[PDB]
Amino acid sequence: VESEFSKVLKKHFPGERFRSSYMKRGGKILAAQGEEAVVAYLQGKSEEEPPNFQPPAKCHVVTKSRDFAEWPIMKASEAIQRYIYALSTTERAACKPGKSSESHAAWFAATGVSNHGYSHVQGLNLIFDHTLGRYDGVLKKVQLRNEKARARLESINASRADEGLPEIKAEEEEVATNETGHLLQPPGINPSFYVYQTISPQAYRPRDEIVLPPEYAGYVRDPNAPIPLGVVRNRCDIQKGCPGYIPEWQREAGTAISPKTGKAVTVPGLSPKKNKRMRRYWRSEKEKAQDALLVTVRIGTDWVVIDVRGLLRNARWRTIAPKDISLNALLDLFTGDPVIDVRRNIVTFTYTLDACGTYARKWTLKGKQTKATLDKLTATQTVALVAIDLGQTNPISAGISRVTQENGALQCEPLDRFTLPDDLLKDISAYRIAWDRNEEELRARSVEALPEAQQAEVRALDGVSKETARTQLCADFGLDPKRLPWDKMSSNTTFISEALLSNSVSRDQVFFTPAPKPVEVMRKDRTWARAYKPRLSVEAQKLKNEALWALKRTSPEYLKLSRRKEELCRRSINYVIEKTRRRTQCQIVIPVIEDLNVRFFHGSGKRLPGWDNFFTAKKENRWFIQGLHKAFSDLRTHRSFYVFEVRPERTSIDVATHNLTQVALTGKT
RNA sequence: ACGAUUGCCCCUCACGAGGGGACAGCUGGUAAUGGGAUACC
DNA sequence: AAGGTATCCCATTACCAGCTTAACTACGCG
DNA sequence: CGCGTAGTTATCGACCAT
Repeated sequence: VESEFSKVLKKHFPGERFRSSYMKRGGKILAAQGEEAVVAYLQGKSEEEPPNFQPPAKCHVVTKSRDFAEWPIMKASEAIQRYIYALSTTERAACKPGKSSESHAAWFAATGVSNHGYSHVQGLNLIFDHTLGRYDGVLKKVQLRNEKARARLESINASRADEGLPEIKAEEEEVATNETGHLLQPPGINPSFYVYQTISPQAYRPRDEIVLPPEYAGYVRDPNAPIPLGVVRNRCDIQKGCPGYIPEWQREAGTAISPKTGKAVTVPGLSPKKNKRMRRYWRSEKEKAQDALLVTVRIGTDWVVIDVRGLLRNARWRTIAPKDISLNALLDLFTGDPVIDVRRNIVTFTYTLDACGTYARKWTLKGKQTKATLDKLTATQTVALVAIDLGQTNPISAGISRVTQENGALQCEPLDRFTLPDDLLKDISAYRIAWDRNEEELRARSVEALPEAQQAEVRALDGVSKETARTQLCADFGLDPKRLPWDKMSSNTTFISEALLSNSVSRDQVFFTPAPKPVEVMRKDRTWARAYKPRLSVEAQKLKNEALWALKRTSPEYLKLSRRKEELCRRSINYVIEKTRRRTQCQIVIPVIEDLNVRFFHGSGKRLPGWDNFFTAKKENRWFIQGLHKAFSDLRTHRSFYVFEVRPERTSIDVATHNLTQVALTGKT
């Protein structure tokens, strides 16, 4: 529904889009102080690109009064949500809870859902808007998909009409309702405590109802004082007893030998960095407790205390926090509406647009939108153009250019081609070894969860598995083991079959008729090993794999490795960005990446060819293509980078990056 | 002789600590992928 | 260019919806 | 009268290619 405010803005300010905060204030002035007084407010202050992004900052809950589920707001939110998601379409259209306290109570009575003693107009409006938003979102997404399919079919049908054969007439709308009007696959509830203004965090001051764990025994912190810096400036002055004492042998860089055991160990020494994070060490967990930044969030008779060291660290890293700063100043760097994660006890603050605001491009530019963007950015200054090509032998290959502009054209100086260093390649290898080791550790620890009898049964069979299959196969079909090469066995080789046919007993057991997913193919050696491995008893297998399932479900390791790979994918695009930026010596560097559809660029596991490695598990060899494609597409929004997804049409004319650049400088494929 | 308190990831360690790294994150509904076990032709 | 399929189990992602306030004013009460 | 708690009320503008 069109708004009156849009009219005055569109009528006076055609192309001067303003950020959300100015929009809110400007509407209030218009509604109160007449139509003419918003123009005087919005004439002075405008932005070319309004910061529409707030980075997140995460802290840790210290203690609560009772579990979040008990809290009335969490129960009221749960009761409201699961009632609205089970409505039909017609009931939802005629279900208006107003934004006032009076309409809230009218709603809770006309529908019969209860609020368990909690009514804050601001809090309820958040739950109501989010729930109505999710309900319409699960309907919007389907409708958008129907529109997109129709548009795509229609547009291709123009070419089909133009010179095509008789064309597809139509296709069927995909609905997102049930036959009775209800919502099929409706969204699930969200357990997010969306904090608001009347509840916003504020510096802890001691009230008797709030009682803290025994470590925070005396907590005093003047919220308006400047929180001191922890470390002394050169940490080699701390003496023996006090915590955080850097021993002598670790100050100087070099290599030396330990007293207990003799190994040559490189020590880099104290880091010669100017933005190095400082790590602090306390004598006990009580001294650590007295050095926290505690803030409270109170909503009623039940509170929650949060530790804000997380926001300080996240603020000192972006350098948006002076070296002396108070707790209240720290809190004013962020919005007063955190998002508590109740099932993980993590609170997510965000920065105010003033503290750290950037533009976030909604989409990566493609097709015919690169040349026109390059026409604009190059009118004034020169912009570097790093072209990235992903693969599996070489994770990234990069070619840096500097696309300058001559009158009515775009030049492209080729500047430098490089690949990511051996350090990042070692980390990719070490991540794949860690994954294999974890999998082997899990396997070896599922074995220990069996009783001693089945435990021995599995241990023995796994120990002799390959020998048993080899000897059983040779004896059954008479093949001599020495005559047949074993180590040169691959996934599709046919060495067993040729030895069989050289013996020529029959062709029945070997050739087979693959059911189409009529050609006849001799069954391969991987198939022979599988069909001849000694299977383990059905009861022992059920126990063993159930133990493995249990260990896997409650394993902290998979989160470690997924985070490890993600941070290694981002680390490998930051080197790329920093290298192009220090070489091209230009403010603006925009990566140009292939428009690869990542769904088919997943890798696979690999086993070294051989008979011994038919019965082992596949070493993990998945490709980082998906990781790095997302990391560049995330570079678009986090740091307002331009990104170019550009199809690499093949040509003769190092070749892969040139062609990405060549389809960038011109929209045509 | 200088520099950011918790947390998270990696590595070293004389267990005193040191070096490097990510920092847009939550939900939700679906869909794919990788791996593993088994059964059959 | 991995013979396919079918039951299960674990893990991770991708794609796409929803999200991630605050200025001003109004009472109740010590 | 000041301080703690809580109600009113403001806006959201979004691409290529099949």
